Parts: sequence; C-alpha cells; structure tokens
Amino acid sequence: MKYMITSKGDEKSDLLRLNMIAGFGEYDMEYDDVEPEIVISIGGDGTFLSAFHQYEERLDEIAFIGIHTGHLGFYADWRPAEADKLVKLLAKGEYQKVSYPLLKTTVKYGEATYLALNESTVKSSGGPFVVDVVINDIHFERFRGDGLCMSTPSGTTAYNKSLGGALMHPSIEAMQLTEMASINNRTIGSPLVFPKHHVVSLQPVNDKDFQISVDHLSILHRDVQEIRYEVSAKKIHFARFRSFPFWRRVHDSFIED
Amino acid sequence: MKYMITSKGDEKSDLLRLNMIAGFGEYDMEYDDVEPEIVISIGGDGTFLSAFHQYEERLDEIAFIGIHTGHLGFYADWRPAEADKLVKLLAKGEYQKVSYPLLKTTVKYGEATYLALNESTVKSSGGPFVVDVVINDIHFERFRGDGLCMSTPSGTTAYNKSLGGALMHPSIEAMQLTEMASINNRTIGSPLVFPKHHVVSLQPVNDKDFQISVDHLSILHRDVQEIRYEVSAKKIHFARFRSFPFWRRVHDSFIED
Amino acid sequence: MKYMITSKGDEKSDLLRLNMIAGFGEYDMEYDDVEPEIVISIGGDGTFLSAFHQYEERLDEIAFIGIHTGHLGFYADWRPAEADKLVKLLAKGEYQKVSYPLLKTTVKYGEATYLALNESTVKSSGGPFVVDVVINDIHFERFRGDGLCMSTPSGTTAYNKSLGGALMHPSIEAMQLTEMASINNRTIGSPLVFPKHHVVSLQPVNDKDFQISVDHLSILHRDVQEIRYEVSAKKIHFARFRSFPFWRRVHDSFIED
Amino acid sequence: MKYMITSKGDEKSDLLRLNMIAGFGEYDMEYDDVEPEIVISIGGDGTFLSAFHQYEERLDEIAFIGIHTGHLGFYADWRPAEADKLVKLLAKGEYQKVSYPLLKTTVKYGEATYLALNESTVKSSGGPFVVDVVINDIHFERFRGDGLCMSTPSGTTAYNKSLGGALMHPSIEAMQLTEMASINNRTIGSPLVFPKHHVVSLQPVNDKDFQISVDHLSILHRDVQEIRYEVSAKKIHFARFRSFPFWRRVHDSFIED
Ligand SMILES: Nc1ncnc2c1nc(Br)n2[C@@H]1O[C@H](CNC(=O)C(O)(CC(=O)O)CC(=O)O)[C@@H](O)[C@H]1O
Ligand SMILES: Nc1ncnc2c1nc(Br)n2[C@@H]1O[C@H](CNC(=O)C(O)(CC(=O)O)CC(=O)O)[C@@H](O)[C@H]1O
Ligand SMILES: Nc1ncnc2c1nc(Br)n2[C@@H]1O[C@H](CNC(=O)C(O)(CC(=O)O)CC(=O)O)[C@@H](O)[C@H]1O
Ligand SMILES: Nc1ncnc2c1nc(Br)n2[C@@H]1O[C@H](CNC(=O)C(O)(CC(=O)O)CC(=O)O)[C@@H](O)[C@H]1O
Ligand SMILES: NC[C@H]1O[C@@H](n2c(Br)nc3c(N)ncnc32)[C@H](O)[C@@H]1O
Ligand SMILES: NC[C@H]1O[C@@H](n2c(Br)nc3c(N)ncnc32)[C@H](O)[C@@H]1O
Ligand SMILES: NC[C@H]1O[C@@H](n2c(Br)nc3c(N)ncnc32)[C@H](O)[C@@H]1O
Ligand SMILES: NC[C@H]1O[C@@H](n2c(Br)nc3c(N)ncnc32)[C@H](O)[C@@H]1O
Repeated sequence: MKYMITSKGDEKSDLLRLNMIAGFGEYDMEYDDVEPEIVISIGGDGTFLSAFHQYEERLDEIAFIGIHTGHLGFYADWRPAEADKLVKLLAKGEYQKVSYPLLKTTVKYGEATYLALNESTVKSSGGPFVVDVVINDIHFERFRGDGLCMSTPSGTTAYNKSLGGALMHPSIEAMQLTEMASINNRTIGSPLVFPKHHVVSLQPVNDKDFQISVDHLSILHRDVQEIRYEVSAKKIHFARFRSFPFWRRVHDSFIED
Repeated sequence: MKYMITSKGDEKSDLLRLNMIAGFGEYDMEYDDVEPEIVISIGGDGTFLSAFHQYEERLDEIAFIGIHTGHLGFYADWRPAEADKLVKLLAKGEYQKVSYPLLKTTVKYGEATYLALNESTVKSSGGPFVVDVVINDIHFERFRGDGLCMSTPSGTTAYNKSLGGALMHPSIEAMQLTEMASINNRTIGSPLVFPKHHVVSLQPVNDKDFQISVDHLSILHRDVQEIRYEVSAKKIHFARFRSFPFWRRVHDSFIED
Repeated sequence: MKYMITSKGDEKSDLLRLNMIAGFGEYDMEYDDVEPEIVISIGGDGTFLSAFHQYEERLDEIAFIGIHTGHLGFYADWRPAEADKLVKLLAKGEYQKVSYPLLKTTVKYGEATYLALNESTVKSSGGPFVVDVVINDIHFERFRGDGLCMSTPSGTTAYNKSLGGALMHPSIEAMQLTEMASINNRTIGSPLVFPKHHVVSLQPVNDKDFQISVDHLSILHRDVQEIRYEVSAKKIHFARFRSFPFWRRVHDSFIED
Repeated sequence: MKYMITSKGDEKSDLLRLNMIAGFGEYDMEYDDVEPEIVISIGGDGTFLSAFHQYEERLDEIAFIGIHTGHLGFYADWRPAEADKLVKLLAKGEYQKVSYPLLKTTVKYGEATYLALNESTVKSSGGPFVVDVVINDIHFERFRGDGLCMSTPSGTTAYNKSLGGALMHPSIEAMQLTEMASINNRTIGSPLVFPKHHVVSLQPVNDKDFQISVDHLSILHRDVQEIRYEVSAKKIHFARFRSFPFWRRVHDSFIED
C-alpha cells in the first residue's frame, strides 16, 4: 500500500527515514505523499503535528505512526530501534487502529473551519481582552484576562496542562476549556469538560480583533463575530502494533522514564 | 405508585412536606418509605445525599427528586413554589428520566464495597501520608501529602472543585482524581480523568490506617491493604419534568443567580 | 502650594475636577501641571497609573491622591462625596505621608531604565518563549512558557493576583515573581518573593525579541540581551488624611463592599 | 564553650556524632545538653526541627547548625564530609550569625503560647470547618474548608509550598497565610503576606474544637475561643561559616542538585 514519511530535518531523522524507505523497498510498498494510507512521522510531537495538518483532508483514509528520535513523545511513541519491526508489520499486518477525538473550531466574520489535534486558543491583540462565553446558546460568563484554551483529550498533556487543566484519557469524547489569567473582582475559574454535542461560543464585547491559534498555526483574525468550539465528528486514526497505555505514556513523560 | 419524602427537619421543610403529602392524598399515591418508586427530598444538597444512601439498594427502581427550601442546589434544583406542580405531573405523567454515573469504592483488608454520589476520599490518621497509586495494575506514582479525592461527574462541583478539579458534565461516564497538598521535591499534580473500565488502586506504604470517606460518611479503616476506584455500573435516576441544564445550574451557583 | 488634577475624561470626572479647582480657588492654591506638589487623580486605578508615569521624574517632591468616580480602587480610594473635605485639609493640613515601594526595570541591548507602580512583565513575539532566570548572578532555572511577571507590593492585587501570586502588604519592601503557563516536563512553579537588594535577571536563549510591559505601557524590544529587576530606591508618596487599611481595601474589592 | 548534638538515630548519624564529639575533645569544648551555646543537629530537616523545640527557651543564647546525612535540607545544609571543618571553626572562630524570623501562636480558651520554625495550622475535628478571619480587629472573611496555614519565611518551602504559597526570602520579617480546600460559592483565595506587627485572629463559628499544629507537634484543642498569629519578636540564630544562599538552597532542592 501507499505510505509517506516526514522528517524533523536533522541528520538523525533523515537517515532513519532513508533506511525505512529502503526496508519498504523490500516489500510491496509504494511511496506516495499525495494519497498515502500510512503516514510515518520521524522526530518529535511537533513533527507529528505538522504531519497531521498536512493530511487533514484524508484523515478517514490514513493511519498515523509516530517515531521519536529525541525524547519520548505522546504522539511519537516508537523508538528508532524498532523502525525495522514497524516496516515488517506495516507490510503484511492486520494491525489494529486506535482513534482519538479532534476539536472543531469555527470562525465567523462580518465562516472558516479548522481541525485541531491538540487545542485551539484565543488571545488579544495586546493586553487583556474581553469576550462573552455562551454555552449552548445560554450566556455563561463574561471573561476578562489573557485568553482561553479549548483542548482535545490527547491535547490535555500539552498547553491545557500548563493552565491547570485536567489530564483526560483520549478514549473519552470530550473537550476541555481552561482560562488564562482571569481577573476576578466573575468567571468559573475551574476548567470545564464538555461532551460530544455541546457548543461553546466566544463573542467579542468591544474589540473584534483576536489572535486565534490552532495547534502550531497562529492567525490574527480581524472583524471576528464569533468563535465556535465543539467535539469534531472526524477522528485521527493510529496504527496499533503493541500496547503502550496512555497513563504509562503520562508517567514516562512527567513522573520518570 | 409508592413514594416517600425526607425533610431537612426545620419548620419550612416539614410544612412543605406535610402539604405535598396532602396533595398526594388527592391522587392514587400510597406513601411508603420501604419500597418507594419516587423519592422526594426537601432541604438542600446534603438532604438529598442522605436520601440517596438511605435507598442505595433500590437505585434501579427509584426516581429521585430534589427540592431546595434554601439556596439553589445541584441536586435540589426545584423551588418550593413548584411543589404542587410536581405532585400533579408525578401522578399521571410519563415524565422522562435522567441518569448520572456513580463511583464504586472497594476496600480490602488483611472486602467492603460502597457507592458514592459525590466522591470518595482517603486521608491519614494524622499528618501527611504515603500511598502508591496504581493505574490498571501499573504503578503510576508514590503520593505523599494530605490525601486524595476520587469524584463522580456530578460531584465535581463539590469537593473536587475546591481541590482544583475540573467541572465535568454528568453525561460523561468518568471519574476524576485530585490531590490534596502533594509534596513535590514526585506526583502528576494535574487532576486525572478516568473512563468507564479503568481501575485506580491506592496501596499503603508504611502505615495501614486511613480515614476513608464516602460522601458524608467518614470511616477510620484499620489494617487496609487496598482501595480500589472505578466507575460504577449502577446509576442514579432522576425524574425529569422541565429543562434545567447542568451548565445553567453551574452558572447560577457560582457566577450569579 | 502647587497642584494639578487629571481626569478619566468622562462627564462625571470632568465636573468633579472643575468643582475641586473652584474650591481650590478659595484658598492659596496655584494650579500648575509642571511642578505640582500635589497630584489629584479622578477616575479609576488606571487614571492614577497614568498620573504616576506622567510625573515619575518628580516623585520625591509629589504627594498623590486618588479619587474614584467609579468602583472603589486600590489607588483611587476616596469617594467623590469627600472631594470638598480633601480641598480643605490639603490647604492648611499637616497631613501625613504614606510611601509604597516601586519596581526598577533595566533593559540592556547589543541601557534603558523604567519605574513600575504595579508590575513589569516579559512575553514572546508569538508562542511560548525561553529565557534563563539568574538570581544574584547564580543560574536558577531555564523558563519555557508564556511569560513572567515581576510585581510590586501594591501591584500584587493586580496582574500578580491573577497568576496565583500572593497578596503582600505594601509596607514590605519587596518584589514578587510569578510564572505564566510554565511547561514542566523544570521551573519552581511557586511565586518568589525577593528583598530590597536582590537582583533578578532574565536572559534570552535563542530569540532576542520580547514584548516588555511596564504597567500599561507595552514595548516590543529588539536585540535584548538582559532584563534586570530589583526593588527601586525611589518610592511613591501618598497624602494621608484618614485611615483606610490595605486589608480593608483588599476586603472591599474582592470579598464584599 | 558548651555544645550538644542530636542525632536522627540511625547508624550513619550516631557514628558521625561520636566522631564530632571526639574531635571536640581535642579542643576546649565541654559537652552539655542543658545550657549549650552551640546546637548541632545530625540527620534531616525534621531532626533540626526537634532540636529547635527542645531548646526553644534559650534561643537567644544558642547558635544552631544543621548537618544532613541524607538528602540536602533547608536547615540541614552541611555535608557530613565537612564535619571536621565545622569542629575547627566552631572552636576558635569568630563566625558570623544568621537569624530567621519565627511565628508566634496564641491560643485562648473559656492562654497558651507557642513558637514555630515552619508553620502553624488549624483544622477541624472531622470534615470541613468554619472560622472567622479577623485582621487587626477587622473582620476579613468567613472561611469554610479543610483548614488554614500560617507560615514563617523559612517555612514557605515546606507545607506552605504545597498549598500554593509563595517562597519568601527569610531576611523578610513576615508571615504568610494559605487556604486548604476553601469552598467558594467567599474567601480571598490568594495567599496573604503579613508584616511584623499585624495580628491575624481565627475565631470559631459553631464548633469550638480544632486540631492545632505547630511544626511537628499536633494538639487537639477543646473549647477554643481564639487563635492569634503574629511575627514573633524572637529569632532563631544560625552559625555562619560559608556562603550558601537561600535561593541556591531552593534551586538544589526543587530544580536539580
Ligand atoms: N505555555 C505552554 N505550555 C505548554 N505547552 C504549550 C504552551 N504554549 C503552547 Br502554544 N504549547 C503547546 O505548544 C504546541 C506547539 N509546539 C510545537 O508544535 C513545537 O513547538 C513545534 C514543532 O517543533 O513542530 C513542538 C515543540 O517544540 O515541542 C501547541 O500545540 C501547544 O500544545
Ligand atoms: N473542602 C471542601 N470544599 C468543598 N466541599 C467539600 C469540602 N469538603 C467536603 Br467533605 N466537601 C463536600 O461536603 C459534602 C458533604 N456535606 C454535606 O453533605 C452537608 O455538609 C451535609 C448535610 O447537611 O446533609 C451539606 C452541606 O452542609 O452543604 C461532601 O460530599 C463533599 O462533597
Ligand atoms: N490578566 C490580567 N489580570 C488582571 N490584571 C491584569 C491582567 N493583565 C494586566 Br496588563 N493586568 C493589569 O492591568 C493593568 C493596566 N490596566 C489599566 O491601567 C486600565 O486597563 C488602564 C486605564 O484605563 O487607565 C485600568 C483598567 O482598565 O482597569 C496592568 O498594570 C496590570 O496590573
Ligand atoms: N502536605 C504537606 N506537604 C508538604 N509538607 C508538609 C505537608 N504537611 C506537613 Br505537616 N508538612 C510539613 O511537614 C513538616 C514536619 N515533618 C517532619 O518534621 C518529619 O516529617 C519529622 C521528622 O522526621 O523529624 C520531617 C520529614 O519527614 O521530612 C511540617 O512542619 C510541615 O512543614
Ligand atoms: N513531548 C513533549 C514535547 O512535545 C510537545 N507536545 C506536543 Br507538539 N504535543 C503534545 C502533547 N499532546 N502532549 C504533550 N506534549 C506535547 C510539548 O510542547 C513538549 O515540548
Ligand atoms: N449546593 C451547595 C451546597 O451543597 C453542598 N453540595 C453537596 Br452536599 N453536593 C454538592 C455538589 N454535588 N455540588 C455542589 N455542592 C454540593 C455544598 O457543600 C454546598 O454547601
Ligand atoms: N480597581 C480594580 C481595577 O483597577 C485595575 N487595577 C489597576 Br490599573 N491597578 C490595580 C491594582 N494595583 N490592584 C488591583 N487592581 C488594579 C484592575 O485592572 C481593575 O480593573
Ligand atoms: N528537606 C526536605 C524534607 O524536609 C522536610 N522539611 C522540613 Br521538616 N522543613 C522544611 C522546610 N522548611 N522546607 C522544606 N522542607 C522541609 C520536608 O518535609 C521534606 O521531607
């Protein structure tokens, strides 16, 4: 079947990539970066992120695989020393699939939609900003501070975590909202976990210019009227060869490897 | 059908109770506190809690209803001025049912099981304590501090919330673990959200005596070997007459009513 | 003696200002916005801030006074209804003086100094940034995240407070440092309180461009080599007529007025 | 001069102690655990704590010294391999003295005073408790939760730190108050830093029984009417031989040694 490989770009990553391609040449494996059924990423979690967005239009037909040439990553959870084993199993393996929930973000002006593997955040064009938070068409609070972060289950170990967010198992179809330096003299303060059909809307009070980020991409949006968040209907599919539990991955990254 | 009514015990609650019983006398409604199909609680969230545990053996056959004679409660979400309307609909209504997840706690010595509507916590017999946290048979961390809290979705607005926990919609079948004054000089720090089949086990290191609480009940357990948490298979059923969304209930309690 | 008055600029503030000037015309009080010995601010805490920086070169010769025409402020702690009483006492009163510590910030390139009443912060030109934190010439930590905040005692109720900082009585000559979304996978996490002669230095790792803020003024600094913080030798002097304790002011703003 | 030595009690500590005593026998050094002018502690920070309280009545005449046979401690900041060097300098050295602020706690019934090197805390006889917090005779807030902690500057790296407290340089004469699981549905939330003459009083609302702790000692106090905190007039004196800065000590304990 078809496959492609992205590389962090350093010596270690390019060489690992050139070798896997060689091993793939020993099997019925056509390299194709247009319609790959398998996407292998070599480097770190950031390299994986870029690979996700590069192919975010054929997600339902792709199985992703993350190799870390550096520190152990949440998405890049395979060691380089297992690259050749991957080649073999990927070839004639009926390997299983693991799917994670994604975050849908909608921006409206006076619509643009995006998909996020980790999170989407909103901040001001300088200084603290003010937006109204509407949950399912009901006003929930008026937020003033640095910004807000809406996170996927797998993205909870990222930006979410730094903002006091909870770590959530990716088998749970949900999204989590956290605050950035909220001034309270009135917000909920606590992070909020939303289910599959709940819609969270952010609306401008005075200023209509915001810095909106989706994972690594950061876009200054002008004359914005609304920002809508909801658990996407699309999912990211991983190739599963062995058992590497999420909590073990949490333990190795933050407690001790 | 059969029904019963518990009261906070003050003048306001007893009188509201005596009136509802009277209204129920105008319908085919046999009062029975042994096998009630309807359990109405009058007072606060604490009164509701006591009512839950009083009938925790017939949960699958009971529909609960909470009336608040004081401040608006998360479980007691009906105003007294609507008591008579409840009577009528409860009589000849095909009212819907809303179910919330519960927490199963297991204690083993050298087994006792309990159900919690809000949370279960563990603390020491004085001073900071030490326990090993095992997630699905894999050691996750060694905790030293004041204690730990395992919370249901609806219980996240309670003790969980004070410990930095996230607020979680009760339609999500999950449990959340938070820390109490963890010493870090090594824990995850972040709250953890577990799904339906994950098992979290707490194990003694040196001392085998702990103060274990399940909602309002607090029991000093001696010679404890293990404390196991998991999302219960049982659920609490509410009677649904109107629409009072969880996030609206969150807003009214913490933001402004 | 000489005095001046700044106004928030709305109807309420301008009229209060025109009246106080009139009352001052009934006494030996020459209006002078060049060398005033008394600076009265009318509006909010922000109006007071602007007044501080407008005269930050004659701080040792000025006594400040804050009037709030809106909500009670930490610096603007006089009600409009007491404006005329201020006029009288300011005229022939041997009123006392209350002084608060200030923050000195130094920026070096490849020097510019500033004074802050509230705080100074540093952030990146987009995304998370990395700087080395040196305390008294000894490397303390390498910070990665959104930014850092160095705060004066009186500024602890402001931005500091939102970042988890402690509230510190302004009679204590100190500065407090807090983190903004630190990634920990290694920082202290806890806020840090420094005494009068300690010097905290921030140094660029890869990028030399930062957004540096001093109170309300925000300046993008390029080719920065070092940012030095220390408790200033200069102090801001207030005119004291009555007793309005700091903790009472804290209580009224955050607990209930 | 007179001196004494306390030991953690294990093999390593007793032997280090027997050797130092021997070295002291080679100088004019009379061992006396009644009126020692020098108190050497061998073990950890806890061993030092016990040594502080054992001699809390002759603090003004004693110079303390902490040796760690285990991990580096904040009070026990000398390595065993430097024990003999200590002996020599302690003998004929005009060594300097370093003094840290202490916390005075007063309990009144229907008075008992105590001194704390680290902190004093108050908790309930089971479950959440309620007390009124009065700052300098002015009601500040009504607290409901697990408890409160009043901490010295050097004690901020201890229990304080786990409760979100700030780390404060011990040259600052102050005390810091932190909350334990405060329910907010109304407290300040932020830690509070008080100066030398401020008095913080805790007063019972309904229940008059509390668990009061001073460092390691924990006493259930019955029929308590008031608990008063203030920066003590007494100070603990250390012997200073070399330069081991507080922030370096913070870095080595929490960042990396
Ligand atoms: N303050 C913060 N703390 C922790 N994580 C943060 C953060 N701010 C941000 Br933005 N993030 C995370 O940073 C992620 C993006 N970073 C990257 O992709 C890299 O930076 C990008 C790359 O190299 O491909 C990955 C890396 O450097 O580790 C975002 O998706 C957030 O999850
Ligand atoms: N520190 C804390 N902060 C917030 N909530 C806390 C808390 N400690 C505890 Br214990 N709780 C909650 O207190 C709940 C029990 N309290 C009660 O049931 C009442 O106290 C009991 C009653 O009156 O029936 C309810 C009330 O007083 O509001 C527990 O289930 C926890 O959820
Ligand atoms: N996220 C934040 N939370 C709380 N306070 C914050 C904050 N971000 C910032 Br910047 N601040 C504070 O905002 C202050 C400046 N704001 C102002 O001066 C005003 O905005 C400026 C004015 O109107 O003069 C005051 C106001 O609007 O209340 C800074 O000195 C910080 O103390
Ligand atoms: N939850 C907590 N987190 C961090 N520190 C805590 C804590 N609870 C407590 Br009590 N403490 C600290 O524990 C200190 C007392 N402990 C000790 O003295 C020892 O336990 C006592 C000893 O061995 O002498 C020291 C040790 O074991 O490291 C108190 O003074 C508090 O500062
Ligand atoms: N594996 C840890 C490294 O990868 C980055 N990262 C990314 Br990109 N995504 C995640 C993620 N989902 N969880 C944790 N860290 C993440 C994160 O910023 C850190 O630098
Ligand atoms: N309704 C708020 C009052 O009820 C108590 N409470 C209980 Br009991 N359960 C909850 C709960 N689940 N969420 C919020 N508060 C709760 C909570 O302690 C507070 O005093
Ligand atoms: N009085 C509260 C209002 O004034 C702003 N503020 C300023 Br400007 N300085 C402070 C300050 N020092 N403390 C609290 N709030 C402050 C703060 O942002 C809030 O909007
Ligand atoms: N040196 C770290 C060890 O000593 C204990 N400790 C004590 Br006792 N006092 C302090 C203290 N003041 N700061 C930090 N840790 C302390 C603290 O509980 C930890 O176990």
